[PDB]
Amino acid sequence: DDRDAETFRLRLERYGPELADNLRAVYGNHADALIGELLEVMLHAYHARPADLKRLDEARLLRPDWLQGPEMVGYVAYVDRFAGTLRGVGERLEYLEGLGVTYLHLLPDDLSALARELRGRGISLVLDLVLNHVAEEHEWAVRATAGEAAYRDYFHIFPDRTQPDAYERTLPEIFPDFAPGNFTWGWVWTTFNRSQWDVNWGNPAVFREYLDLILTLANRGVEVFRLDAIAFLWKRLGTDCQNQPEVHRLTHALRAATRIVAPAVAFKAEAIVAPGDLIHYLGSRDHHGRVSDMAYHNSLMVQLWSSLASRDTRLLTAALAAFPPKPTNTTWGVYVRCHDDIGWAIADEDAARVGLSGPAHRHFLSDFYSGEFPGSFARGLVFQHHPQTGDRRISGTAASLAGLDLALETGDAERVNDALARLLLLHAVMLGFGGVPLLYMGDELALLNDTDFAAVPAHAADNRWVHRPQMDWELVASAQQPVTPAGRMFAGLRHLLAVRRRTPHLHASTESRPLPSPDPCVLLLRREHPTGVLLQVYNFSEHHITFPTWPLQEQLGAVAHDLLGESQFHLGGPDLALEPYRALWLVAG
Repeated sequence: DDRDAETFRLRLERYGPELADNLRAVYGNHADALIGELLEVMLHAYHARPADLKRLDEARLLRPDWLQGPEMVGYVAYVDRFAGTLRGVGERLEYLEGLGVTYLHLLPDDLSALARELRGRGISLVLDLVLNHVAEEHEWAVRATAGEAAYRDYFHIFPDRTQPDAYERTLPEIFPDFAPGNFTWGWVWTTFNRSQWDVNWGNPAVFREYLDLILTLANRGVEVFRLDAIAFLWKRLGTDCQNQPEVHRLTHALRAATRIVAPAVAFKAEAIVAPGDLIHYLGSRDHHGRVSDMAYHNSLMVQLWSSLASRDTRLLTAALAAFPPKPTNTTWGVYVRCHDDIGWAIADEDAARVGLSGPAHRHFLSDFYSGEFPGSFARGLVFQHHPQTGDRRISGTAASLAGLDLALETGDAERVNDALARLLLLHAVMLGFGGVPLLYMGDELALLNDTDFAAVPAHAADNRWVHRPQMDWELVASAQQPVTPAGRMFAGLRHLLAVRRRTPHLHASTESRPLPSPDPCVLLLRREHPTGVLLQVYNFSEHHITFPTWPLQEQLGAVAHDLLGESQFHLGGPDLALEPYRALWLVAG
C-alpha cells in the first residue's frame, strides 16, 4: 500500500533523528552501517505487523497516556502458578476482567493467541525481557563455544585474565577476601549465575538482534516489555558497570525504533536502584520522557511497610519529598508486594532528616517483619542475610506480613479486623498514588504464607516460594456481606478499584506530593489535578485519632466530600475522628 509506506515515512521522519543520534553517540563510525541494517529490520517488522495491532498502534497514538488513566489496573502473576500454561490463562480471563485488570504481567502461536484474547478483553500483555544476558545453552553461546569469532563477540571473552581483574577493581564484590566474582572459564563475563553469559552491547550486531527480538515479540502481541536487568547492560573499565549513560542512550534508541514500528507498545525498566539513579531510567536531559515509559516505585513500597510497622509517617513523607519528579508522560508502577523478597531500601539521609539512624531502622524493619519484635503482627520469613552489612531480606505474603496469619491461628476477631484494615489501607494508598497498581496474584484473597512450599524440592531452597503460591480456584470461587477473610478482602478491594476507576484525579500525569501533618500517625498526600485538589488522608496506626480539621480546611475549604465512603463532612469544627487504618479520599464537597 501507499498509505502504509507513507505512514512509515512519517514515523521515521519523526523518531528517526532521535534514533540516529544515540546510535552515533555510542557506536561512532560503526553507527551508519548499523542504521542501514536496522532500517531493514524495522521495515520487515512493520509490514509483518498484523492489521489489528496496527489499529492498536494508531489508537495509542491517539492516546499516548493510555497507561495513565485511573481505569488501568495491573496484575502480576507467574504463568504456571496461575493457570499451568498459557491456554489455562486464556481459560481464566472472566476473573481478571471481573477485577478490572487491564495490565497483565506474566512472569517467566500460543502466546499470540493469548494476546489476541487479552486484547479482545481490553487487557495488555506484559512480558519480561532480559537485556543483559543469555543462557549458556542459548544459540549464541553454543555458536561461540564452536569457535566462531562472530558469535564470540556477542559476549565478553578474554585470553589471560589481565582484563578481568582490571574490571574487578571497581566492581562491587559481595565479599572482599574471596572470589565469587563476575567471570567464568576463555574468560567469559558472568555477572549473575555461572550459566548466564553477558552480551556485548558494544557490538552493533547484538543491538540489532535485540531490536529484532523486541519487534517480533511486539508482533506476537506483547504490549509492555519489562526490561529485566537493564542496569548492567553497559560495561566500562573503572566503574561499577551499572547505570552507565550508554544504557540510557541504547534504551532511547530501542525505544525510538519501537515507536516507529509499534506505537502501541511501552517499556517498563526493571531497575531497583536509588532514586537519584532511578530517575534517569525515565530519562534525563535529551532523554527526557523518551526512554522507558514506566519504572518501579520501590521506595513507596518499602516506606509503606516501614510506616505500617512504625506507625510513623515522617520518614515516608521525607523519602517522598526527596524523590525526583518524573517526566509527566511516564508512569510509575506501584505495588505492595510482588514475586521478589523485600529489601529495606532506606536512605541514611532520609532517616537523618526525621531524626532517625538508618541501619538501626533497617534492623527494626527486619526484626519486625521476621517476627522477633515485641508487639509485632508480622509473620514473615528471612530470605537472605546480607554478608557484611547485616541486612535481611524478608519473604512473605501481604496478608502474613500485615498480621492476618497471626490473627487466624489466634482466633481473635479484633486482630483479624485490624489486619484486613491494614491490608486495605496499603492497597488504598497504592490505588490512589498515581500509576498502574500492580496487584500481586492472591492478595485480593488475602492469601497466607505457603509454608508447604518445601514440598517441592525445586522450591525447597529458595524460601521466596512462601509468597509464590499456586492459585486455588476453589478458594477463589468461594471467596467470590462477606464472612470469609478472603471474601472481605475481595469486597474491600473491589470497592477501592471501583472508586479509583471513577476518580479522574488519579491520572498518573499528576504526582502525589507529601504534606506535613500535625500527627505522625496520619499521612497526608496532595494531588493537584486540573479538575480539583484531591487530599488523601491515611491513619497508619491502630489508634482512634482526633485529627485537627485545619490541614484539610486550608486545602479543600469548609466542606469536604469523601470519595471512598461517599461521606460529606464539614471542616469548620476543630476536630474529626479517624478510626484505625482509616483511608479518606477527600475533595471539595
